[PDB]
Amino acid sequence: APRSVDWREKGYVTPVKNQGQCGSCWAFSATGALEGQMFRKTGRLISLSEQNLVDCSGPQGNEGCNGGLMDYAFQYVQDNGGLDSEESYPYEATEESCKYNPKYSVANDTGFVDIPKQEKALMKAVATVGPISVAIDAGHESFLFYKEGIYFEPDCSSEDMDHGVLVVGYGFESNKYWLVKNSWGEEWGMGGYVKMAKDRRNHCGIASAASYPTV
Ligand SMILES: CSCC(NC(=O)Cc1ccc(-c2ccccc2)cc1)C(=O)NC(CCCNC(=N)N)C(=O)N[C@@H](Cc1ccccc1)C(=O)NCCc1ccccc1
Repeated sequence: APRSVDWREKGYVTPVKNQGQCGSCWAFSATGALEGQMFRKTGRLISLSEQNLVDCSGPQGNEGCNGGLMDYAFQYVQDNGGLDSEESYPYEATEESCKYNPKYSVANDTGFVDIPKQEKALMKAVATVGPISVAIDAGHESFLFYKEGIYFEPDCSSEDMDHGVLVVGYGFESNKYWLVKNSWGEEWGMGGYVKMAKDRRNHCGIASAASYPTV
């Protein structure tokens, strides 16, 4: 159980992406976690398609630009046997017709693992699996305008998370934080990342809906 962890240092994370004005955060959180597992498997990091998730994962329960869950995304990837790369199926920040094409699938999983709802549990998955999809309460103006530092919202709900994101590690400043990759672009926060209060009673419920695909 290491002191600090940062999967960006090992080539597991793709650059920061932008969901644009579309409620497809679940999809970016999903591709993020998937991108990291495939890497741990094949050794190759390849950006995955969120538009692929937004357009065809309705059967599993997702609502495209109107909402979804990372697990419905892993499930879709499981029932569909594959997922098209980002290049092949570019992102358009809007719901289009399903255009999946097996010829371009570059990833796949065989389920997912819902992590026990405890921060200590999240810490081990992060330390021993890689980037983890999680959901936090980001419905506060302070989060939207987070610039840098360790984010702490004494108004954050640990039960009503509304934003899916990617935990890429954790550490502490010379005070413990979770390293989180957001999908609002690199202009947001610290190059698109945020350091969130760690071991502070599941702040914003970050450890309450953690999960990752099994490839
Ligand atoms: C504060 S940002 C929240 C959010 N995002 C958005 O609503 C949209 C949004 C998109 C881009 C920017 C943006 C800002 C600056 C620069 C560039 C872009 C801002 C907001 C969202 O709620 N997304 C949804 C759909 C809307 C739900 N209800 C509501 N707003 N009142 C979403 O699906 N969130 C997931 C998160 C989550 C994932 C996994 C576990 C727990 C929670 C969710 O709530 N999922 C559960 C609900 C659902 C399930 C199936 C179909 C539809 C909805």
